[PDB]
Amino acid sequence: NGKLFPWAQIRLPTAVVPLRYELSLHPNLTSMTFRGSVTISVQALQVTWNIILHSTGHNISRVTFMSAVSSQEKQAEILEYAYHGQIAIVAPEALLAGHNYTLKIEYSANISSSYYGFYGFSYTDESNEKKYFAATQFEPLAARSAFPCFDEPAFKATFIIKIIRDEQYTALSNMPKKSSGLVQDEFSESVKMSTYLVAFIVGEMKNLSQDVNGTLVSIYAVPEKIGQVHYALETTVKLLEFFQNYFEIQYPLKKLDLVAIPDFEAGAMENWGLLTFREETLLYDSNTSSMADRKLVTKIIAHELAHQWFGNLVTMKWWNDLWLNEGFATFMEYFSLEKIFKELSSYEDFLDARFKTMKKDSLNSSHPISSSVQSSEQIEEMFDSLSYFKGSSLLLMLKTYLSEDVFQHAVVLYLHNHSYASIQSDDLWDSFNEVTNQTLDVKRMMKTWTLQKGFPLVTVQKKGKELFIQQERFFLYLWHIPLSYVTEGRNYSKYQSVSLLDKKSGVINLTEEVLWVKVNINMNGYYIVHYADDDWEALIHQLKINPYVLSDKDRANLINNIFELAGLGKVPLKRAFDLINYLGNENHTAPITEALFQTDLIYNLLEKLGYMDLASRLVTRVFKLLQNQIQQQTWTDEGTPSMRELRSALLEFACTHNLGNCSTTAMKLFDDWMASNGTQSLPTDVMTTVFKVGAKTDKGWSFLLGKYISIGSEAEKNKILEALASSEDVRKLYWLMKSSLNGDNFRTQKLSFIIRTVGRHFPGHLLAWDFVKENWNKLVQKFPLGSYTIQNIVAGSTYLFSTKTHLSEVQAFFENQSEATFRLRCVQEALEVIQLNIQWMEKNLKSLTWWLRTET
Ligand SMILES: *[C@@H]1O[C@H](CO)[C@@H](O[C@@H]2O[C@H](CO)[C@@H](O[C@@H]3O[C@H](CO)[C@@H](O)[C@H](O)[C@@H]3O)[C@H](O)[C@H]2NC(C)=O)[C@H](O)[C@H]1NC(C)=O
Ligand SMILES: N[C@H]1CCSSC[C@@H](C(=O)NCc2ccccc2CC(=O)O)NC(=O)C[C@H](Cc2ccc(O)cc2)NC1=O
Ligand SMILES: *[C@@H]1O[C@H](CO)[C@@H](O[C@@H]2O[C@H](CO)[C@@H](O)[C@H](O)[C@H]2NC(C)=O)[C@H](O)[C@H]1NC(C)=O
Ligand SMILES: *[C@@H]1O[C@H](CO)[C@@H](O[C@@H]2O[C@H](CO)[C@@H](O)[C@H](O)[C@H]2NC(C)=O)[C@H](O)[C@H]1NC(C)=O
Ligand SMILES: *[C@@H]1O[C@H](CO)[C@@H](O[C@@H]2O[C@H](CO)[C@@H](O)[C@H](O)[C@H]2NC(C)=O)[C@H](O)[C@H]1NC(C)=O
Ligand SMILES: *[C@@H]1O[C@H](CO)[C@@H](O)[C@H](O)[C@H]1NC(C)=O
Ligand SMILES: *[C@@H]1O[C@H](CO)[C@@H](O)[C@H](O)[C@H]1NC(C)=O
Ligand SMILES: *[C@@H]1O[C@H](CO)[C@@H](O)[C@H](O)[C@H]1NC(C)=O
Ligand SMILES: *[C@@H]1O[C@H](CO)[C@@H](O)[C@H](O)[C@H]1NC(C)=O
Ligand SMILES: *[C@@H]1O[C@H](CO)[C@@H](O)[C@H](O)[C@H]1NC(C)=O
Ligand SMILES: [Zn+2]
Repeated sequence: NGKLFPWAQIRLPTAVVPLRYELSLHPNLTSMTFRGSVTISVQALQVTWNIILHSTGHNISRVTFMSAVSSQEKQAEILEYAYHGQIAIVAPEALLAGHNYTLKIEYSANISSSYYGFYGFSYTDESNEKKYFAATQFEPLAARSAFPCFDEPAFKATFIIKIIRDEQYTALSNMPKKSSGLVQDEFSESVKMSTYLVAFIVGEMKNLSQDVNGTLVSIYAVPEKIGQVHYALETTVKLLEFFQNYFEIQYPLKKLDLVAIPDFEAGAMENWGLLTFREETLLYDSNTSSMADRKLVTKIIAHELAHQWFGNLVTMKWWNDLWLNEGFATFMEYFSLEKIFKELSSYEDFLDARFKTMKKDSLNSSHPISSSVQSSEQIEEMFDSLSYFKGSSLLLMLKTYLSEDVFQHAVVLYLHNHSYASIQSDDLWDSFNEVTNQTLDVKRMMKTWTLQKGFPLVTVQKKGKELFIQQERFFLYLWHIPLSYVTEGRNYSKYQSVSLLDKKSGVINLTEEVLWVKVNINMNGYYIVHYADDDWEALIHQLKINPYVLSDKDRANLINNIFELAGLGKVPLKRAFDLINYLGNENHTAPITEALFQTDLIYNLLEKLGYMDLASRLVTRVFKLLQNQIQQQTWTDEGTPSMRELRSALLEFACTHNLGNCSTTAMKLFDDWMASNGTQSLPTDVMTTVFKVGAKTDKGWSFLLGKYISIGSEAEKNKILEALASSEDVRKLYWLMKSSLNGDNFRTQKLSFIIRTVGRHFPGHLLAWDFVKENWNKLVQKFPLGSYTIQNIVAGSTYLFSTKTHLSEVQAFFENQSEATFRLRCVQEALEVIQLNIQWMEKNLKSLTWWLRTET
């Protein structure tokens, strides 16, 4: 390596611009190796002497420079940096502005063992013959490893993939196949699309498909589970007809292929014409799948289809605006559901996810949804709750403040104007303003939301017939808030209005002296509202009297807010618990769960700290509130989906802390199920709750383990797995984490699941953090530093620590690792989580024992 590399920055130079890529690769699954050839059509709009590409883990043999008048090809010199995963091609004779050239590079590499890029694995059949499968995960920066390219989403280009298969496999990609000793299939040329959407799969599969008003929707799967693809096609065809009507642009490809991958870490991918999925996520069987399992497969297919337009067709210029794709997809995912799939009551998950996202956003570790991103690790952490749900709340807020129809016009204009192009944060805002040329100037209103941390705190004071509103930052520079308040008059009549706050303080005029208010119409706004004690007390009385004047979304938003507010010390803890006394008149799921999550969170914290006494006192008092609702629950899979998951939460809550007869009944059902060798029908809703009880027995634990290896229902196994990991035998728990990590018997994709479940409860609480801590570099090899997977793990096992001593060790451990690792958001956020737990223990623990006492 004589001369040094010609580029000294992370981001690619803009002189070179690709037009067309030819990727012809030949892979041997036996040795986990392949040979690939990349032909790139490149136009240089700048006078340059050097060409730079992203490339890693590659054996390069020969490169060609060939755009001379009659020259066939010329040999060239390749240079590699490798710190930035970049390679430089010193082309002879400088490229001229506007002149097209063609670069072909020859290389060899290995199939990776990590869950990233081009990877392969071996899975076992029903007939028990080992088979191999190859898949693609290029998003976000894994294309570099696969083939040498301009690995940046703004460098859109056309792609033609030529792939070779070993026997008579299924070779699939973005475009349909037309190729006729081993066979070589060449897929057709595709739309100008980014490099990270390139996808190709190689394995033994079968196909179930239907025509959808011109296009062929194919849902592929491994021969074993091809019967379980019936539900996916039903929804996929229904959704595509729905999405094509609300975005008048129709699907641009001849074939839409959704595939169920045996392993695969991410829930699903959006690769144009090749939706890659998790087998647990795409497959479904009514007999063995729960209501939540039916809801999970519906939303992911809804979420994946939205990307076809948001991200595939029109995508972000750079990841610092990644919320411009996932934020839109998540919004469009739950919006689509609410119109064509209202039965599912999918608003609940969106609410809960926003409640959980708002807590992470409120921390000082949070960043703006449009935030400067430079390092590779900085890019990897962009796939967090904010991008999915703070970008999704931002979109939701606009739809409610503005009209529903206007949103369609802003959406449709946005897609056509920027089709097959890179967009920015500001590009999206003009589109709203373009269709609405009034005094709105959206880009100024949304500049506050997209350029700063957190959300506002709306403090509401009512004196007489005036509503006093002030906006404050949330912690333990000014936004434009769309306030929406629901008032009840003295004749108890419904009346609702909306106002916009662009100032720190405000006063809203009321028509008549009211009984109470609600300051956020449902959730709908990305902010937290605090009320005056009397106004807070007014809400509690109404709730104690009749809770149905409010919504379930409106009543569970009150619970999340009061506890969040109670946690940080703004308002005394008792008043938060004082509100949750209306549970007797409560039959809806969203208020019940958010109360249960708030109580379940508190109990887990105390249990860790040795306060066994206080913890059970808490779940007792809550059990007595919900004793009526809990006791009338039937183990029968009966009721409209929201009712079905309403059952599981209560059955889980009673059984997890050994309350009532839940354990008594579940033991009997499990014995019935076990003494039937798994043949006997056991209801989908109560399966996980029964499995948890069955796993307490060593025989039950061992019997279940035999089923997990034995059965093929992925949805039923993840229910069983939750039972094994909820076991209290630390020796059993440790083994589960070691198995997935190495991948024997347990697939590595569950490692985050097992580590998170192990760390929740007292046995294995220390075990989970230590296994993450002591196996950390093996974990960084499997999932990149900054990845959701590794950020999920850190947060999954560190949220229940509440001690300054514990805070000192997590902080010290990451110091021991590296400066790149210690500056990570996951380390910084999860350490701050522990901090707040110290304070919550400080401010409310002492008093909590006061309301939690038996007074003579
Ligand atoms: C279709 O797409 C084009 C390109 O995205 C849109 O053009 C954009 O229009 C906005 C209007 O606000 C321009 O923003 C302006 O920027 C200057 C300074 O940079 C500022 O002085 C103005 O007050 C305003 O902020 C924006 O520049 C322009 N795009 C580009 C690339 O310049 C167009 O509005 C879209 N909609 C249609 C044509 O209906
Ligand atoms: N951006 C692309 C992919 C880039 S990788 S994102 C990180 C990774 C991930 O782990 N998700 C959570 C998850 C989901 C299923 C099983 C396990 C786990 C992790 C756990 O067990 O905790 N996959 C995704 O999130 C898929 C999500 C699309 C999506 C679908 C359904 C939704 O309801 C929301 C969102 N992502 C995209 O389209
Ligand atoms: C990859 O290499 C393996 C061997 O290392 C090939 O597998 C066998 O190859 C021999 C000769 O090519 C055949 O006679 C066998 O029947 C093959 N059987 C099995 C089960 O693999 C394999 O064909 C090669 N594949 C590619 C795509 O190159
Ligand atoms: C019962 O409540 C309703 C809620 O709409 C009252 O209707 C309006 O009340 C406000 C406040 O007094 C007035 O400003 C409006 O003009 C009322 N609407 C009319 C008059 O059409 C309603 O008036 C209440 N019933 C009464 C006062 O008898
Ligand atoms: C209970 O079910 C298991 C499978 O979960 C049975 O074990 C397999 O049975 C098949 C036939 O169904 C045999 O061909 C295999 O040899 C068995 N596998 C193993 C690992 O032993 C089992 O026979 C069923 N009943 C009992 C009482 O064991
Ligand atoms: C994988 O391939 C790369 C590129 O050819 C090569 O450097 C390396 O020796 C192979 N694998 C590992 C883990 O070393
Ligand atoms: C790369 O190719 C060269 C030349 O064919 C060879 O000597 C070397 O072993 C190859 N590297 C790998 C990792 O296969
Ligand atoms: C390269 O081909 C494109 C095809 O779109 C054409 O626009 C361009 O004129 C060609 N290059 C030059 C320097 O003209
Ligand atoms: C699988 O693909 C073929 C390709 O022609 C198609 O005709 C067939 O209908 C598909 N199989 C089904 C729907 O079972
Ligand atoms: C079983 O549930 C009922 C429902 O009220 C409860 O009263 C009873 O105490 C439970 N059985 C126990 C605790 O043994
Ligand atoms: Zn997504």
